[PDB]
Amino acid sequence: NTPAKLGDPPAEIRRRRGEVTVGNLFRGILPGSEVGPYLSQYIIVGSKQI
Amino acid sequence: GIPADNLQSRAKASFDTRVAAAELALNRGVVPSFANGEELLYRNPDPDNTDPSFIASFTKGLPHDDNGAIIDPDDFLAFVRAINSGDEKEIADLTLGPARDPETGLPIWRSDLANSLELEVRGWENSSAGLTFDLEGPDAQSIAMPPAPVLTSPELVAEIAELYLMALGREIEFSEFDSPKNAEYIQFAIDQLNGLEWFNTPAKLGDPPAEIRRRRGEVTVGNLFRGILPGSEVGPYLSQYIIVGSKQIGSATVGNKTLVSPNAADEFDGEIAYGSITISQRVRIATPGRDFMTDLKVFLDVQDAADFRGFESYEPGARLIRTIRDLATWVHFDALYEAYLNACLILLANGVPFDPNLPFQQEDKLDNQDVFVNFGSAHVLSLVTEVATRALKAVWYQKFNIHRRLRPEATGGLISVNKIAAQKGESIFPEVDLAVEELGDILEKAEISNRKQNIADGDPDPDPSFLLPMAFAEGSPFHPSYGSGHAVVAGACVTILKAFFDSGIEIDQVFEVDKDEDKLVKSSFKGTLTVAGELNKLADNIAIGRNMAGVHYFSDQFESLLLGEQVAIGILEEQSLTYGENFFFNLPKFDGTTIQI
Amino acid sequence: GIPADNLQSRAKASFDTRVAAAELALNRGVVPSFANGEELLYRNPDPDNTDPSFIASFTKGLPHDDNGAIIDPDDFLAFVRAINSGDEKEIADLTLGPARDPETGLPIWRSDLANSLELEVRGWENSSAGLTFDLEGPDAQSIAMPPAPVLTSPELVAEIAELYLMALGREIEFSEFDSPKNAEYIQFAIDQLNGLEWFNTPAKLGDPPAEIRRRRGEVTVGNLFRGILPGSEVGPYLSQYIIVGSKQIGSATVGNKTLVSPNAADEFDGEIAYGSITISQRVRIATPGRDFMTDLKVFLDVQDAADFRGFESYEPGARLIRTIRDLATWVHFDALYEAYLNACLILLANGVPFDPNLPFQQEDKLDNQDVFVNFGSAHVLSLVTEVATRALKAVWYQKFNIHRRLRPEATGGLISVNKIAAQKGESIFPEVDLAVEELGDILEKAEISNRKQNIADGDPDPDPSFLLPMAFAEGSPFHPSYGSGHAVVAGACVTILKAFFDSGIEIDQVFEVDKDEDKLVKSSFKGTLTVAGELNKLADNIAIGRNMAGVHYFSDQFESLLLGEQVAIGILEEQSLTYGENFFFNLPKFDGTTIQI
Amino acid sequence: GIPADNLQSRAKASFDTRVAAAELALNRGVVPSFANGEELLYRNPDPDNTDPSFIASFTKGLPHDDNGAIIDPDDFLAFVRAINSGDEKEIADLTLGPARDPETGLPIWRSDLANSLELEVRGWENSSAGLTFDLEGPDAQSIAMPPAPVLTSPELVAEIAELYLMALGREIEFSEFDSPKNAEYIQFAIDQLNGLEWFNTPAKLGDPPAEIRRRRGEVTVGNLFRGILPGSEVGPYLSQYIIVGSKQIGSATVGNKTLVSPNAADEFDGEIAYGSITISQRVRIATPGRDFMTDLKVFLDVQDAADFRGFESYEPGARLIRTIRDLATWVHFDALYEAYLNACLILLANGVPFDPNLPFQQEDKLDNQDVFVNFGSAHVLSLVTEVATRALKAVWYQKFNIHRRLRPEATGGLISVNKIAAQKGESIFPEVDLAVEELGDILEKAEISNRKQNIADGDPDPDPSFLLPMAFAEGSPFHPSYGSGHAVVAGACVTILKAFFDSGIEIDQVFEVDKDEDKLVKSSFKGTLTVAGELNKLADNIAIGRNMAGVHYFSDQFESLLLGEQVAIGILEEQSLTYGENFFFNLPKFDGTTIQI
Amino acid sequence: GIPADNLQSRAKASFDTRVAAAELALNRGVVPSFANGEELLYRNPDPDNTDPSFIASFTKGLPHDDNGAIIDPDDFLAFVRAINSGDEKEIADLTLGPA
Ligand SMILES: [Ca+2]
Ligand SMILES: [Ca+2]
Ligand SMILES: [Ca+2]
Ligand code: NA
Ligand code: NA
Ligand code: NA
Ligand code: NA
Ligand code: NA
Ligand code: NA
Ligand code: NA
Ligand code: NA
Repeated sequence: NTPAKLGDPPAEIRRRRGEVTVGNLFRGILPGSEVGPYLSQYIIVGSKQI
Repeated sequence: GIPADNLQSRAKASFDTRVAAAELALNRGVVPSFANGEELLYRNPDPDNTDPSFIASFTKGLPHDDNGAIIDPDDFLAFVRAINSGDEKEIADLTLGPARDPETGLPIWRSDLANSLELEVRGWENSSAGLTFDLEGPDAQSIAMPPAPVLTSPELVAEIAELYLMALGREIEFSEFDSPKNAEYIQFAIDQLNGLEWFNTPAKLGDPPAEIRRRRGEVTVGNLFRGILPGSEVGPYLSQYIIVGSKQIGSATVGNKTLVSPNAADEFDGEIAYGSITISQRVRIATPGRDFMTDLKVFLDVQDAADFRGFESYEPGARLIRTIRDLATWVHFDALYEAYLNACLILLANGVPFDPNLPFQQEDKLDNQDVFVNFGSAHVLSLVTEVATRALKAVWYQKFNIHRRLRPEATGGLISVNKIAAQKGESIFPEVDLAVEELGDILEKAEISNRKQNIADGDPDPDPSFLLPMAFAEGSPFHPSYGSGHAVVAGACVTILKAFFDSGIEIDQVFEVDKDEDKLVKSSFKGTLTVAGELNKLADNIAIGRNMAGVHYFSDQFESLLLGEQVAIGILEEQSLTYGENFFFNLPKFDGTTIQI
Repeated sequence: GIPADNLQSRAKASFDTRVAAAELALNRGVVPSFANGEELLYRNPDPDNTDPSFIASFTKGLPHDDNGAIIDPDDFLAFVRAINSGDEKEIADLTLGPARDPETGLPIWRSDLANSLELEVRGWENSSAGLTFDLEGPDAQSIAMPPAPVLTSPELVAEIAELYLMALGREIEFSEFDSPKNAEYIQFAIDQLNGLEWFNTPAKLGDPPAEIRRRRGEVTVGNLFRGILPGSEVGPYLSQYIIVGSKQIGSATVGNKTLVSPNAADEFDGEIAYGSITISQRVRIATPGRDFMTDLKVFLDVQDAADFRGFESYEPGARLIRTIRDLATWVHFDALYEAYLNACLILLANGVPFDPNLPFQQEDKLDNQDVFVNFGSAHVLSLVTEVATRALKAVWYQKFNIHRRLRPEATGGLISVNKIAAQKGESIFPEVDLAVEELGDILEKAEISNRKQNIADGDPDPDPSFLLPMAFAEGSPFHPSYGSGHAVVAGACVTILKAFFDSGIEIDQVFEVDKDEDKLVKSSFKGTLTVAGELNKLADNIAIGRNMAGVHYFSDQFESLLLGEQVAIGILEEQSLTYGENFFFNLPKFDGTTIQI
Repeated sequence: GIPADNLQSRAKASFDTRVAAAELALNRGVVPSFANGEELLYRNPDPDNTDPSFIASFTKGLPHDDNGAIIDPDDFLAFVRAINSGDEKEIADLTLGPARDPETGLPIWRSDLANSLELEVRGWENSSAGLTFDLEGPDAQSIAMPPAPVLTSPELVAEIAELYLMALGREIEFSEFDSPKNAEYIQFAIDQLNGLEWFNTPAKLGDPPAEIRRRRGEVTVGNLFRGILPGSEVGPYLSQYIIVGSKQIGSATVGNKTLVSPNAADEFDGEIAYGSITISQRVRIATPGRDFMTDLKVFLDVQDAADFRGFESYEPGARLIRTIRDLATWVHFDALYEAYLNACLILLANGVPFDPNLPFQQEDKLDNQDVFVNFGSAHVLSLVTEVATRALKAVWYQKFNIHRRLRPEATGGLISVNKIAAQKGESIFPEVDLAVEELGDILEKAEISNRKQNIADGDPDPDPSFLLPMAFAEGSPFHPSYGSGHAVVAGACVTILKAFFDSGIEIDQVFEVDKDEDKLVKSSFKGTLTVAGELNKLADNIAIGRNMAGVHYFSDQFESLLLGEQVAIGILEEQSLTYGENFFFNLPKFDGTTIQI
Repeated sequence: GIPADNLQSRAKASFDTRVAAAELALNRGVVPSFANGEELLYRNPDPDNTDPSFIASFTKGLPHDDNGAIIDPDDFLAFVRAINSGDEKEIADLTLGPA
């Protein structure tokens, strides 16, 4: 609920998280993780078949 | 075949070990040092003139005019050449001091005092030590201190304000910082500093990272005149290690029996057991209220190399450090690593355990091995002292070869000359206009204090003087302000001690100096202090002691502490190749993180 | 084209400098160390046995039989393997101390005293520090000490005789060596030693050159219990630097004016100015007449690792070193380089000039240069202390990896057991038959002294004991006799100070401790002492102090002094590559010649 | 001094370790690769022509005439130049495919089918990967495969005979090799092969050692279409690891308690526990009886780069490998190391112990150490997969840069064209006269089979065709026959698994696929199989699967298995320098001996 | 003459490639790793005790008291030594599990 402050370790600044929402609850912060469904397509979909 | 390594002769293994340490040091790479830009920024104000004035550079020793500016820019440019060359003849060819009398050969001073003493000049102290190599640790020139604050900066205005407040506060007793008798002055100091941008406004995104790290916020009685190393701002001002004695010979546990020294009480009266003899923590007592270089002519003489060393008066006897001035006296003459060797002696006498990540630290029934030469008392005693000269070489490079920052006395001189001229509608040293504009209340107190000093010194009707009063008759040493020899050595030595000892050990009883007598009293502090915290505080005490004497600014000290820590870390890393045992030093660093070496 | 050299980056120049120093050290070459042949010479006397006895080797800590011989030769052979390996597990696997009680886990001692204290064992002190490399100076293993005297030799009989005479003389005051009240004992000591071949017959052509150099002649009151370094045998027994204080803060010459410290008299009352605080030369006072390990059961327990450290009692207060015992106490607990750092602090406070072959030592009006980091106070303060651990590594290699000589207490134990058995017509430890045969008069005095001690310690009717009385409850440190940590550090540190200071400077006023009070008196000595002479004497004082405590022999100390001098010389040589200036250290060596480095 | 080695920085130790591995690889030396001599032996039959024909070289993709000989020898010579250069422009400049239509830009094919699909060309697959270096393992070019069999050799006649019998046997179920309904065909195959000199006559003294090692003897039902690695010829045709599932999550022993997965039966129905999900052993079902490239025009189009990839049809669903064709389908699309990763996952799920010569494999109460990153599951999972691409580079060098052997389809094409011409009294491709002469009975069955295929494909009255029917619409990959990507990877990967696991562990229950249903049944085999044997069998299964598809000959596969084993061994050897622990891999090699690495 | 490079044997080119990759990795330099300072910060709360508690360190496997703090600090200190050594005997000598 409070942002990092100038002078904090750069590693903390990069990984600090802000307001929790249903859309980000229990998610990671890599780019792409916070958009669309929680689970990656690659852990639920199958593939084109022979 | 089974992969293997091979033995070689001992002599080749020793050679290869030393080369591998040199290679480790080389492989760290090097970084440049950047100065703040002032040296060629400020120009001679004379219209017909194309020279820098060098007014923000250390020029102590070169001949100055009546305003404190050097007379001939070539004198400083030659000094810079000699600094980078180190050649003895080139050094001997410099101009040092003012014109001399043909008949006596003596310097002709401005002040009746210097002329009556027939003072000679003193010279620069190892102006090229920054060129010296070392067999161990980071090379002097491989590391850097960041640019010093500029004269026009909020940071410098804040620093010089602080130094005047320390000077005018020299008779304040540490144990009485928060006492009613000092409330008016202490609150004036707090309020004045809180009225300055550096302290009342935060750094902004984009400011230099070094500024962000060292910038200070709201001034309080709890942080007034303190450092910022972790531990310094908790509990009493003075480190335990600069006022307490130690356990004494005869106090021991022998199996199930406790023996008590017949001299046990000496521990609580400032006696460190020093082998079978003692060190007393009691400091010599400089004459209270007597400051120096409060007269412009005497000040200029000192700027022109007049050797006032040894001119102070003292009271009989000695006492545990009592006033701000006493900490200034402590750091006037201390022998290199003295504070930290003394802390080390206390830790050893009191049986504080070594870092438990070193070998052989278990009870001997388990490891069959006690420690002495390596990982024991003799080891730390050598290592804490040996780092000092390596740290000095590095800070000397920053002092003379890179930054050449003017000492606080010289800044005070610019402020005084500026203010005096402004009162007559003339602009001299506009570079310090902001400090003059913002520090009026402090400068008025300085003026009154200086007039009293100048009357004491035998001047029936002194000219107005806003000079920064010096605790020492000669003012600063004969070397530049940035960084500090004291502070770099503090940083290196306390790094060693924190690494070598179990520096998470908590202090059992906390003491302060008594308000009424020359003795120790139990502190009313009700938290926990650690060895590491108190070692940091000790470094801050010796470093700020220089500030309280009038000879360094806050930034000199803190940046020098960081430089010294780097030197000691690098020595430990290189030495790690020399041992067969499986171990490391755990070092809690000044930044709050730990490195395992 | 004109021949030239070329510049390279600072980082490469630093690397190349460190490599060049390593190459200089490598190019010195190395020498082997030779032991005296005893380790496999002496055999277990039991007829059905093919083991060495190791009786002349240091075996403190390994379990001994009722005669003081180790029980199991494998315990010593494993200890030797561990010394050469350094491996922590292998060290932890050794046998230390006697059988332990199944219920309590505690060692079962022979003596009621050790059992009543429930003493635990103490372990070897860095038994493999001789394997450690160093970033500077000669590698620990590159240099040598010559073979130690053998038990059957005239030299050893002389050494052990001297140590018993020192032990029985512990209450004699240095100031009263020539006083009528001491004439009987002093003349007995002199006559006894003069009755021994070592002192009354010269070396012969063909004898080892090391024996020739260290052999002593006629014993006199003027040389009794002294060392042989040049300077030690002239003037008072104790070096000025271990009894006098220094010039104090406030005494100074400022131009044409002389200021006098309000504390000036502290100089003559044993206070060294230590920066702005002080060191007291006054030593803690061990209980007069109380010696240790005079009972065989307690002695054997100590031989079996019983940790008696800290068991001594003291009188209240402190005094300038007064008796032989006081010098023993001084060296019981001194901190590494303490004596020499203290001498350095005296020389600095008193303004003794540095070696005039260093740069920048002229008046600054001539050279424009004062000294601090290099060639000044900070330089010597680090250099004097840093050499200590390098000297210790070298002597540790000789102690553990090469010679493993038994400590004097162990020799006294052989003598006592031998004599007691001989009185009952049995031969035990015939190796010390010559000492027993020649030292009858001294051993009779020891017997009487030991009976009194043993009665005082609570045994109403003690068995006869001819043990060498120890000044310390634990006797020697937990490391071998040859050489000495104290003496190697003395040799290295005083080498530094002699080189760094102008050590031809003559002493102005010579003091001694007063016969009647705890104060200094002007000596009646009429000749001239020099700084170098008094630094040598200081080294000999610390070194012989160990002998007077019962823990080293003459040869251990003298050969260790020479080893330390080599270490310090080598460090100076290697460091000489790091400086740009044109200079050298002039060093007057212990052999009377001078080396310029 | 005591001989020693020395430490250096970790970064230098890492560098030196990598260099030492490179030096170990360099110190193995290199061996040349010799081709069989055919490339310049066979000549264009045109009298006025001085060119080689390249008929026994891989020329798939270059334009061929109506007999399957390349039209322009320069096209192959340029392709060889491009193979040795690797330059992308030079590759792009080659001729690929036949003349193209001006208006559409499309290749003009011979067959109505290829034209109706408007097929484009496909290109060579990394024709210069044999130039690629690798950070680990033997360089691609440092090792060799021996010369391939020549078209005129007994070995080749035997190989091609076998491939036609496999093609015509594609619908036979493994479980039914010995069944009455298959007796006529199975006995025909056995008798035909036993009628060939390669199998019915032994090698003779003086023959190449590589021929002696790989030569096969009497064909039996028990060895028909099997490999010769040790273990392949015992028990059921298919390795356990390509039909059985594994222990499932939920089955476990916790102390004295046994837990049973609720899905435990999945183990015996072809489900491998793959982490917490599953792999099914059931393979997709290519349309039974449908083969490809049985028409000369379609065959030539494929020889001219027509991209038929993806043209096959399948039945719905999946089944445990049932027929010869199913094993061909399995190897049509398998992902690199898939078979061996799957075997590894079975071994891990089933708890098969690691090689007991690795560290830490004891119960943790004894060694305090479990395994994962090194010497455990993660280690083998990376190592088994990483060897694949290193093995591929080496076999690609043999494929393209050294041997360029024609794929079996091309040999079948020479045989068909020869036989058709001979029936009209013309001699074409006399190089394959011996195969034509000796394989009449097999070729007659192929003719009948091909007519049926060609009718099914829509040609009501097809020309006679003796082409080798392909399991895959596109026939071989776009790279030469000798060696095999599948087989070299099999050799490398199973070498890793045999070394990493305790591959002497015996298989408890042996399964086969049921004759009547899509399920596993207990085998009636009596005898013992081991993990190593079944891993060898798995390698032989994947390798022969390519033969059964029509795309490799026996010699390609066996010689590739040996090459891959060398690659994996070399990687293990070089990696052995990276670990501190004391251990080795025990590897049972394909030749029956064991190497400890 | 025209500037050129030169060929060498394949085996030397392979060696030189692998050395060049090692040199590339070496030339990246290295950085230290800093821990958070807790390991020697937190102390055993017992008044007569000068040991760290190691309560914020991973000590799974070492014997713990009824509160979850390790019983003997030497067990964690030995574990740390074994971690830095890798020697199998030293690892086997640790204390693992309860009495
Ligand atoms: Ca221990
Ligand atoms: Ca000078
Ligand atoms: Ca295990
Ligand atoms: Na301690
Ligand atoms: Na710590
Ligand atoms: Na505590
Ligand atoms: Na014997
Ligand atoms: Na001093
Ligand atoms: Na001298
Ligand atoms: Na699995
Ligand atoms: Na195996």
